[PDB]
Amino acid sequence: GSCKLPVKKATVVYQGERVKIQEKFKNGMLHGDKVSFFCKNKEKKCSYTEDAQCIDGTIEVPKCFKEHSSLAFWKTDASDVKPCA
Repeated sequence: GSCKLPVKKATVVYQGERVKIQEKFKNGMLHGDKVSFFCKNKEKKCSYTEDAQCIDGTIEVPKCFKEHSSLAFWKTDASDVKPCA
């Protein structure tokens, strides 16, 4: 079974490449599909990835994920921050 987009906007890693999930999966994800979302470590100010997989028509987004806000122009999206070591 197939999953609907779990979020509105996010850059994720799909098969090694960064894509906008809303663009690359504009028509849903297929079973087995796997992406990595980006989350922030706000103490070390670096980003880390958390994988999420479409399993029987459901894809659970990691709890640390935060949706992009166009209004928050002073905030850096997790994907744009230096990666955690």
